[PDB]
Amino acid sequence: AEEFPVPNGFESAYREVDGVKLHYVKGGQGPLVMLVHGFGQTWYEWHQLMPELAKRFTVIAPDLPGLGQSEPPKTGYSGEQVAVYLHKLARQFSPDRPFDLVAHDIGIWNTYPMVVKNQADIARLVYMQAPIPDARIYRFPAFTAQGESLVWHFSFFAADDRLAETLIAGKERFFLEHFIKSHASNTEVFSERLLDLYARSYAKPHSLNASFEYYRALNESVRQNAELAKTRLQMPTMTLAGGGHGGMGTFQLEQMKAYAEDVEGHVLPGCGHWLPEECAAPMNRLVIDFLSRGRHH
Amino acid sequence: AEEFPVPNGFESAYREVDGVKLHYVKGGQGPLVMLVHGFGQTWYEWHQLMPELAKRFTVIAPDLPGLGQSEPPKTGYSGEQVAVYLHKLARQFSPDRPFDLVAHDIGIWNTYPMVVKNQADIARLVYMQAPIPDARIYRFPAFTAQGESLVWHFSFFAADDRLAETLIAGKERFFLEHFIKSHASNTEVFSERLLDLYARSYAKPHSLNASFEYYRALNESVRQNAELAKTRLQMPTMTLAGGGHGGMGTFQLEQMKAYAEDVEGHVLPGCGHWLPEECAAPMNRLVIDFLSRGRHH
Ligand SMILES: *[C@H](CCCCC)[C@H](O)C/C=C\C/C=C\C/C=C/CCCC(=O)O
Ligand SMILES: *[C@H](CCCCC)[C@H](O)C/C=C\C/C=C\C/C=C\CCCC(=O)O
Repeated sequence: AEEFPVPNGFESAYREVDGVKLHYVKGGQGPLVMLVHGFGQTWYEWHQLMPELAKRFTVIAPDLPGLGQSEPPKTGYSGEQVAVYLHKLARQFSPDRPFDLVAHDIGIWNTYPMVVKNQADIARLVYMQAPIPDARIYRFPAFTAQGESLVWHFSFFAADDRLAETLIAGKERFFLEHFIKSHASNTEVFSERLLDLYARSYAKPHSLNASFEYYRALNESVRQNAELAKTRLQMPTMTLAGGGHGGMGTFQLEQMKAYAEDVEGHVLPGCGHWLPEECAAPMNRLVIDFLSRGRHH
Repeated sequence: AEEFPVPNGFESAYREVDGVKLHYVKGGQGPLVMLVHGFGQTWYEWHQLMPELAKRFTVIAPDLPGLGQSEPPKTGYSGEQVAVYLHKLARQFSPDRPFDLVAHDIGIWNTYPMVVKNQADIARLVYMQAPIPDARIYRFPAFTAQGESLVWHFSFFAADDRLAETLIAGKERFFLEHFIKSHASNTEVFSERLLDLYARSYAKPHSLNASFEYYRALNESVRQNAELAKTRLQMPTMTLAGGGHGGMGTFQLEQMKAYAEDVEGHVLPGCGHWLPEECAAPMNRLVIDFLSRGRHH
């Protein structure tokens, strides 16, 4: 039973990686692009980009461990542990050439360590809508003159006593609509059906727990990245960020300038956090153009 | 019916103030001291301090509007609105002499405007464990490298669509144990029996909602205080803050110096947010000594 509709010409499949059965959706022909989703979502957030990219690339969109239909990690939820699974998954399909990487929200957290540690394996990189875990996150204000901030969920999700699982269980659909819309500029892209699908997915008890275990490991990821960041990223990089409500604005490119030698960035006016859905057409175009001056079918 | 045991020699009573029935506990003889509790608790947090103060003062400990056994406010939950109720209640019992004030957590928010607008009515002032609402609160971090953000609850409680009531209803006792203990250094004083008492009270639907409405009005209170703070406090003031997990440390005194000409502050080591319970002996001593520098019975 697929949690989300698979687009035509794609297959929903599973691979075992280090004892963890990972789910992904794959299609297309050419060099590999891996698309890594973020919190609240699954591979499905890429379902509009995937058929376009599949015209020139092999496209794979895994579910993060514990989310969607992927088994939880057996090592842990820090960025360095999770990135092992995603790197080895990508290499099962592109063992002989570098692959491209596109990540959104905690997809960044779960890929940056494998990018920095295996730079020869990464052809081009696209990061959108999340800080790389480092000391900058310790500055983000808890509360704003307009009300709730964009980052208080860090502490809510990281709290112990299974605080988030316990308060959200039985209200998963309600809470998902709230945080989607509280980080959105364009809420009308989110149908009741789409919200139902996302909510059913992360409401699985192991997926609800997995969602927050990424945040309970966030400080460990920050400490890990403090060492990894001694090595600057050398591949061509693009950042994308929303310019509207929920968007990260200039922070995305400005942070990446400290990590990457070769980086260009865009801020999308009128768009919030959920770029693949709120601003599908211009985000698809920027990603496709950026990846298509590298190499492709 | 009493939500909490009234100490020997005190009366539990009610008084209508501008159409709102406020509950209070009162005892002793001499000049008046009003003790104003904060979020998650009621008049009862003062129940160990009250018999000692009552040897020298008339002591009144009201329930904040909507909390404990007091009716919700009819005007609103901003600091300036709620302070009217508390000032009028005090002045019912001390119409012709200044009175003393002790306030904890959001009891500060709900008293600071009537202090600065009626400085001749306040003989001495003791504030503990809360910022006065102003622009400084917009810089407190959402997420910390160590420990936990003390202030992320600001956005949780202020989030719209009744987010906090919807998630917490039916789980009030679990949530109260979590946020009390996470803001505590000496957690062992919060026995299940004591947590049961506090949770039964704020689980009343109108009390659970009232609790969060104080935070939904926080931005308004900040705007109110920007004008009010053009006049510094002139009466003798003392600040207390915990030095341990959950405590505000030096911030309490350092902010108060911007508001008061005559202020001394204490940081209590090994004590978190809940000073009357975690550190009863040194806190009671500090308060009694400070208020007994003035006229007492
Ligand atoms: C995923 C967010 C999911 C939203 C639902 C809970 C990650 O947990 C967070 C990624 C992005 C969140 C948005 C804001 C990041 C904060 C940066 C603000 C920078 C300010 C600036 O422009 O300088
Ligand atoms: C009552 C909170 C206690 C109940 C827990 C849910 C008020 O809402 C908050 C009062 C006291 C603690 C919060 C603020 C800390 C004040 C200054 C922060 C100094 C340093 C920093 O953390 O930024």
